[PDB]
Amino acid sequence: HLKPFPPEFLWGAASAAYQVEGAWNEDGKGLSVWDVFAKQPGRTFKGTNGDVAVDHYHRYQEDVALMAEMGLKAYRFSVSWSRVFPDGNGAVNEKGLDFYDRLIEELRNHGIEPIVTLYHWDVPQALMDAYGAWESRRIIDDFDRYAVTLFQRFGDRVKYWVTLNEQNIFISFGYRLGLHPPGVKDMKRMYEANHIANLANAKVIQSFRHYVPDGKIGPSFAYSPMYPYDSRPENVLAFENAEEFQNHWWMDVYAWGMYPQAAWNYLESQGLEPTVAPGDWELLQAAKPDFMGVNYYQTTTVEHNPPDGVGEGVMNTTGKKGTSTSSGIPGLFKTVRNPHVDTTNWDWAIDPVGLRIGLRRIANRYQLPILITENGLGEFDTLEPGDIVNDDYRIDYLRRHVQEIQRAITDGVDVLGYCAWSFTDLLSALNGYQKRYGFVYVNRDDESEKDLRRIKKKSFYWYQRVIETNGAEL
Amino acid sequence: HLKPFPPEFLWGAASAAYQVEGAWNEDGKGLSVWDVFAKQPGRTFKGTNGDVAVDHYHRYQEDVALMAEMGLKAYRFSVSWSRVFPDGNGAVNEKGLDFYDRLIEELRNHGIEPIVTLYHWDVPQALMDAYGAWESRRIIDDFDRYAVTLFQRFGDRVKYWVTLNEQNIFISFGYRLGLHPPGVKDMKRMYEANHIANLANAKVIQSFRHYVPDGKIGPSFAYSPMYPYDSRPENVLAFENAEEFQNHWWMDVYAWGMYPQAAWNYLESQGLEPTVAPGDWELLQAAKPDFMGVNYYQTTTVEHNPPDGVGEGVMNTTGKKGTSTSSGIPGLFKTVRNPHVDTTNWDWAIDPVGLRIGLRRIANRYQLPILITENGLGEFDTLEPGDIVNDDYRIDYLRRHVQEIQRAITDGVDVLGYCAWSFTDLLSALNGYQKRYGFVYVNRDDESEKDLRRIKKKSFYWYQRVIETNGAEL
Ligand SMILES: O=P(O)(O)OC[C@H]1O[C@@H](O[C@H]2[C@H](O)[C@@H](O)[C@H](O)O[C@@H]2CO)[C@H](O)[C@@H](O)[C@@H]1O
Ligand SMILES: O=P(O)(O)OC[C@H]1O[C@@H](O[C@H]2[C@H](O)[C@@H](O)[C@H](O)O[C@@H]2CO)[C@H](O)[C@@H](O)[C@@H]1O
Repeated sequence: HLKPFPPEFLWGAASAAYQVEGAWNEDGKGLSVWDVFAKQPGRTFKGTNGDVAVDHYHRYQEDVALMAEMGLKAYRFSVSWSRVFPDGNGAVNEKGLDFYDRLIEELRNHGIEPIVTLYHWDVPQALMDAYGAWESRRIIDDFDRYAVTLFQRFGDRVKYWVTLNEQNIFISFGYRLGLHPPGVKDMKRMYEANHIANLANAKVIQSFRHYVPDGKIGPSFAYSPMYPYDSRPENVLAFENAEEFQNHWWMDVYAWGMYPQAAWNYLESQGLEPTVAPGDWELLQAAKPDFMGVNYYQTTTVEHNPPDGVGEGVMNTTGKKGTSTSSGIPGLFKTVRNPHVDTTNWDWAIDPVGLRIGLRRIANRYQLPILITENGLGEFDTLEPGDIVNDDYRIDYLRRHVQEIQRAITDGVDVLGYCAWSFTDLLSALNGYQKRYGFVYVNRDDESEKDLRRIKKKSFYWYQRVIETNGAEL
Repeated sequence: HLKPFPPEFLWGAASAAYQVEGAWNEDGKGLSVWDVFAKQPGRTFKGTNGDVAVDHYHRYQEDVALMAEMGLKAYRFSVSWSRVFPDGNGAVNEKGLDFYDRLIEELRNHGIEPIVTLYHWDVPQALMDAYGAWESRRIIDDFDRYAVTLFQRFGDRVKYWVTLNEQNIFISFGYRLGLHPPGVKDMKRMYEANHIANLANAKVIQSFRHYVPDGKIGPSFAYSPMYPYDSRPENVLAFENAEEFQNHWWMDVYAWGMYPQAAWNYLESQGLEPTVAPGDWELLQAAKPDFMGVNYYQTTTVEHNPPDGVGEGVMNTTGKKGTSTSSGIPGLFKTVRNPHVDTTNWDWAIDPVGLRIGLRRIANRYQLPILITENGLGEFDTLEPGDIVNDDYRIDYLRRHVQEIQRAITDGVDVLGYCAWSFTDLLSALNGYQKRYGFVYVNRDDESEKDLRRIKKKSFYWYQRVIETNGAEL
């Protein structure tokens, strides 16, 4: 017997400010690092950027009406820091807060629970110029001031808050792979910026307990659970290292306020461990979250990697299947194709059982409730005559993942909700507009901006029925 | 660059009372459950039992002299409860305490650290008769009385203490497989007795903090780290279940005082979860150990097991290689031979890297120091003319495991010591005398006690050199 989804289950969908809003220079908004980064040639797919995105800043009423038609119980969005503090610090921009006030009111007036995400990668460029943004401890108080501003203005109406969305992605991509701003390839700087982000996460959670005492808050982690390739002891050891280096390194800090020791010792041997100040451990250990946010898309299978072995591999940002290659850390592990699952056209593994596994691992290690803040299928969609988008492939992916959530709940995992990525089509930061995730098709591609009109996909009606039956009919 | 073994690393060897002592009915000793069980027809290999064993009770001076010749830093032995309390909970048998006093004095006069193990499976039969031994809460205070008796008598001379040795074995074999006393095959009773054993462990650790404030104490867990067979999601999920049900089920309670939730829910769903009394969780959570004791011999590889699938399999107690078959829990997991490691003639996997993995897992999950309380190769030995025993196979096994301990220490695992099983040959409870583990061969077999003479094997001199070089020459 499978348990039902709890009556309070938050059936959601999600977006991110830079990928959805547009209005990049309106109403006093400052430049974010992504405004500046995406305009540099070669940084994004076909030069696509968020100047207009899908224009949700001007069309939020239409989009929320579509959410209400679908019956969404929750909508997770991120607030653009540079709309609220165009400088990062300094004077608050009332016009920026007013947009999110109007958005939250539109959501509440349609019975949709807002889930406010504080940070999705868009620190104001002014803070990068002033002091290197996440590489300086000055960002802890500046981020805290920004968060407290939002807590005071919206805490009366927003129960659920996410602090840093995918810190492991914006840190690793920004400082190890050089694919996100600041475009750095320096592991020492990566772990320093990462430690400061950990302190910022902890500081704002502490502030949240003061300003929103009955709210619920947590970071959201981009979780690819690791698998060993097989039972060869060296491959299981590679899995132990991969899970600790890629996943425990973040979630142990979020849950326990401690870095895992083997990873710490390895980094220390390379001279890469972060600088620790007196009080750091105390602050990190005291900032217990109400839930672990989880962005899940795929598992990763790993195998042994000799000391002279694989480092950085090829990443698929074109949609040409089979173009990704193995990446790893010499001496510890490297990725390998999992022969037992299929992949998307961007070589992302399709592994719904892996979501049950990841939920089980988090509950087993940390005993935390989980809010699934992102999950979805990025794929090409075709607009057929009659405003028909037959995205059965997206329905299939979503169905199987939701089925596995129900099994994890039956296993005893406390899952608060499920936010599909994404509500409407939106900009993929590095993959352009053709890698679509929405329930709602948006009419543009990478060449032609067209009119951005909204068209309900077949998956829209499928998820409408999911919510209508509280997940009993998948 | 491997880090050295720490200077005071406890190079040890180990035994257990019923398996080594003999003198089963001397000097006032009462019956243990193993005295009675092993004399039931069909319960042990060739009807072997511990009436005489290798007669360490009378020959302990000779054996300790051999330990001193080897240069052992530590000797781990177990105290026979039925020598100290012949009826389990009445008046103390001073002759019983006096034997362990003489033993401890002999060890300390030769510079060997005693490591006292309170319980290696030999609860007095009188407590089984009176109330069913571990199945009754009465055993908590009776075990506590016995433990405090030893703490008061020996706490001045014994720093390192082990509480329950392989609770997961004596409980699961006693109550699920029916292969140990009391011969029960009932999962509900198994988890009830297990819960009471957990409370007994917690109670005596609490007592230890009062009576031996400067000592170190921990339980010892029979740890077979689980591997998934491959990266098929269903097999990784089976590994998640196997690791939780077989390993976290015990070690989470020892380290955190809490059972893992997914396993608890499954047992609850079958009406198998233990009865919990007011105060149980507070006691279990309060009894933090100084170390996790680890008895390691092999890893276990698992795969998906359907609801109609494999239950109990064939267990090899004969030394005829290849006679074991898969065991598991229908719906959760089943074992499968690991094609990437060799096995002994008793079908135990030889996986030294698995020891590094297991040590890494305990440090990663619990941040506890580890005392390796047992590790060894059980194999046939041949006595060659001139009293020579060339057990290069045992040297190879021990060398490779000690090498992996050093890698684990380099990774940052705090390993306090390493006790090889066993110092002399001794009785295997279910496999007789031919499944030998000793550094010291004992001249007897399953048919005759012969003269019980002690003969140093080649591995004796190998380990002597290991100790002399503090593990720098393996
Ligand atoms: O738009 P994408 O690249 O297809 O990503 C989908 C959403 O997932 C998050 O980012 C990805 C990241 O880009 C990957 O490189 C990494 O491997 O995993 C995370 C998935 O957690 C972002 O939350 C979002 O902006 C993406 O749209
Ligand atoms: O004498 P054995 O059966 O060869 O075992 C040697 C030592 O290992 C522990 O028992 C085994 C147990 O008998 C196995 O059936 C089980 O699978 O695992 C443990 C291994 O930890 C005994 O507790 C140990 O003290 C034996 O003397």
